[PDB]
Amino acid sequence: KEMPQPKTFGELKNLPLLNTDKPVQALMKIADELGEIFKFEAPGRVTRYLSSQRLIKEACDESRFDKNLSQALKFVRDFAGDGLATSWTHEKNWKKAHNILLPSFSQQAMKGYHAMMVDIAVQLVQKWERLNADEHIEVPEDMTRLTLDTIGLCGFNYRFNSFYRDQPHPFITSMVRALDEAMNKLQRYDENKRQFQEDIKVMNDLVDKIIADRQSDDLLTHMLNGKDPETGEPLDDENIRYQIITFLIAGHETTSGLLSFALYFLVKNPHVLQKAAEEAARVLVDPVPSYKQVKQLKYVGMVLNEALRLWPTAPAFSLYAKEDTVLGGEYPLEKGDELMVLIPQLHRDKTIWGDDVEEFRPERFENPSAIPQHAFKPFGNGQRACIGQQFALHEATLVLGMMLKHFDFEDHTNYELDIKETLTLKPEGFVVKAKSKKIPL
Amino acid sequence: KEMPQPKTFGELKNLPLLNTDKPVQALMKIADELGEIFKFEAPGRVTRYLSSQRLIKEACDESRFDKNLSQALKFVRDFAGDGLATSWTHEKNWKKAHNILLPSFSQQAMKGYHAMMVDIAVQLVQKWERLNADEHIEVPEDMTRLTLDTIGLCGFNYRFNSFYRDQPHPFITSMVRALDEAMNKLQRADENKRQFQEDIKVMNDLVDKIIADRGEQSDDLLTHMLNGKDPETGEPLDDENIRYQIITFLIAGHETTSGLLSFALYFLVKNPHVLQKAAEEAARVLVDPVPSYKQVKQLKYVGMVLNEALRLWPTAPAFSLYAKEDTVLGGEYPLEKGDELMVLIPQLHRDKTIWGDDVEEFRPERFENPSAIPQHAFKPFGNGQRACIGQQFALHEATLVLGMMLKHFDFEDHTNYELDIKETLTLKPEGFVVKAKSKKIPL
Ligand code: HEM
Ligand code: HEM
Repeated sequence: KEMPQPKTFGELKNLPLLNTDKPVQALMKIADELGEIFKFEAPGRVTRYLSSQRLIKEACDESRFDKNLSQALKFVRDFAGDGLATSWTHEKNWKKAHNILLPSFSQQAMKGYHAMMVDIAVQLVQKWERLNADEHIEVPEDMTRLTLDTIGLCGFNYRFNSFYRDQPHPFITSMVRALDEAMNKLQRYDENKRQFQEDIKVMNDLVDKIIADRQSDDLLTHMLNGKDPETGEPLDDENIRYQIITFLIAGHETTSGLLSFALYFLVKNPHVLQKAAEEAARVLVDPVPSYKQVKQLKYVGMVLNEALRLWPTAPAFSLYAKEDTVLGGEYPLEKGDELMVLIPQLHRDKTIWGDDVEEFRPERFENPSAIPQHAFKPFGNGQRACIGQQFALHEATLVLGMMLKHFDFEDHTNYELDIKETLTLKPEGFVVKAKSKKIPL
Repeated sequence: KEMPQPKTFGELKNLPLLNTDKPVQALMKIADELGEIFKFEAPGRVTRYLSSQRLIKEACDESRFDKNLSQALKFVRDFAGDGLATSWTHEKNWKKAHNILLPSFSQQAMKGYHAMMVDIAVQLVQKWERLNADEHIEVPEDMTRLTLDTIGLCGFNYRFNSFYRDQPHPFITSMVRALDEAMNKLQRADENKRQFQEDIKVMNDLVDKIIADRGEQSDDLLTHMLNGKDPETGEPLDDENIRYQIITFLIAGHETTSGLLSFALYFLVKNPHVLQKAAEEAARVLVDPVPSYKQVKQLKYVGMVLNEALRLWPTAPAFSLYAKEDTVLGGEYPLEKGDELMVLIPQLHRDKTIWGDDVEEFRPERFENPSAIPQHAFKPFGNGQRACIGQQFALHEATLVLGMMLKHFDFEDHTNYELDIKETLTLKPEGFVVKAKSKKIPL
């Protein structure tokens, strides 16, 4: 009944607890101390961080809870607008864009994106096989190059050409700076605000240009010509730009974190890497992986799911109670009461996964049916779950599969996991050396 | 390319090779001679026995191979029906029961079964401490008493009370004779069939009775079967499949597990250093009169002992696969769609390229770090979504029971028992007997 709350800071309540560069990990440590639920108060806001499958499975009841816009999401809404990720479920443009865009993210739609995913994946592999001796790989940097280019290419046939740059594409640099500003205001300026609007313009001008410029096999085509079966309406141009902005953000950084964490856990667990590398070798018998071969990379997918278990790169989502309801039979919630699902802690729930929750064990996902309901939520929940899950997973499986096929990897620095936090998670400074297996493409 | 084939018998092809009392061990010797793969032909059937991890890791690719119903399983299907073990993956009742029953077999659901496992384990321990001096233990017999009662109690809140009997429960004798007829039917070209139907009825009537008897809510498999709804179809199991699952879980829940404990204890008394190390772990971990669930999980070496026992003698010694599509096995054995494979698990577990030269030695330390074992090298519980749903059940039960056995008794191989592996559809060390000197630790 009496809900635990972490230390307060006078009138600031718990807000300064987020005044840290690693708020998710700070929240997880708080979850370690306080348990499955703790109240988090900030000036003018109360939320509850859920960390157990017991409570989160109720929070995932869409008849009782709907997606809430966290303060993080509300600030991403400043440039993602009513894009899919920053729109409320009851906003007409969410279900509209949902129905319009869901066929473009089906498992069957991955077949159309596969070639362009390979295009970028080949560029990644070519970059690494072209490295000189003793040179190392900046993993999250290269994973972001790949995921950004993959969503750019697969999403609206735009080549960010990140592998031709060291300084990222002006869109990416503005987007990150905006996202950073979006995060800074959570734990918080006319220079910041003008820069924010300028970064908004840099993002929007690119996007808005390409909409006017444009049949490719991409998300933009479906956005330009797709009609919502419900309303019969297509997305208007302002929402299409918001979706592109949404897909550029939501399409790259969580996926690059996944690949970065996956490779980190692989090089930290050589036996797991060996299983994954040997599967990659046995399955990817062609110079270019086919869609079906990527689907055949069962273990690589398990590696990715386990990476998503330990470090879900979109580490939280927010919910609000649609009506008065009792959470877990002991925590009464009033209509509109907010919940935060602390996904990394949920994925460390000892009652679901056993005691070895901190161990990287892909075999937890041999049989996905075995995972209890709502125990594994790296892609969110219900109709507001990640529309790009199959995209992210297909890309990450394809890329990780090719990486393991073509290179032996060395944790040459004995890298100490340092998880940099934006709105997503990434192992900062994670570097490896890759010894090419000299398998041509 | 050209697949080896063992000796043939004219029109019977290789079938008379299975007309033997130890067909698995016969197949292992054949695998010893012919290697990682051999074609096995019988009238109206061709299959291929795989024995190397190299080929079995491909056979375990669920995108290429799905569980096949071996002729044994096809005959067990006569009374296990479309229960989980004898149903095809594409049968609606498989995925239904799969999704419905997986929560009842989670490692977290083992916590709910633990007390009833202890209930039976304590009965086993008290039976042995109540033996008089110089009296011996019939090991597989008592392991079957325990595993049958544990699945009976944990599965459907039914007490077979096997420790109150010398002649096993009428269900078991009917079940064994059914399995006997099912196994004997492999070599079949009216009294046998009438007896077979009667044994089915003995099983069905009891099972159906408890289903009809069961509105008490127990913490068992039967509750999940009666109230569980498949999240996919939204459907519960109907009563005809629930009866098949109980029959399935009664068969699949005890004898393979009892064989494990029987083989485990066999290898322990045959390896006193392994026994002492496991016994010392039991003493260090089982500090309470009744083992807790967490203490069982801490019996790491006991768990390694069981895995090594499952390595040498996987008590469900084979499973069958069929090629979902045309595919090439090992880059040299082209398979047509529907082509059958048998995974000869004991031979797989003797793959020198995986385990080293000492594959016949009982060395639980092989399992110190399970991560080190390559994929599909150790398959005592089958493969993929068709793997043993009760693996964690069997292992928790066996670890708990073996842990308590090692805590409470010093064991003597007083006959210097010569391993004689009885073959039904499972493996057990027939006639394996020990003496237990009680350590006089109360419960
Ligand atoms: C490993 C990679 C990814 C992870 C971990 C991830 C995670 C998530 C999570 C947790 C949510 C729910 C957020 C919330 O409820 O507030 C979400 C939603 C979303 N994601 Fe992802 N995502 C990934 C990749 C992608 C990709 C590749 C795309 C696009 C191509 C994408 C687009 C979206 C969109 C549009 C939504 C909002 C869906 C809606 O509400 O209708 N994501 N994602
Ligand atoms: C050491 C003990 C055990 C061993 C070695 C073992 C082994 C196996 C193997 C190899 C399979 C796959 C057979 C095939 O693919 O044709 C299997 C399946 C199965 N086992 Fe076990 N098992 C054991 C204990 C148990 C227990 C304790 C239960 C129930 C509580 C159980 C219930 C089942 C079921 C229902 C299946 C079929 C699963 C499915 O196809 O969905 N087994 N077992």
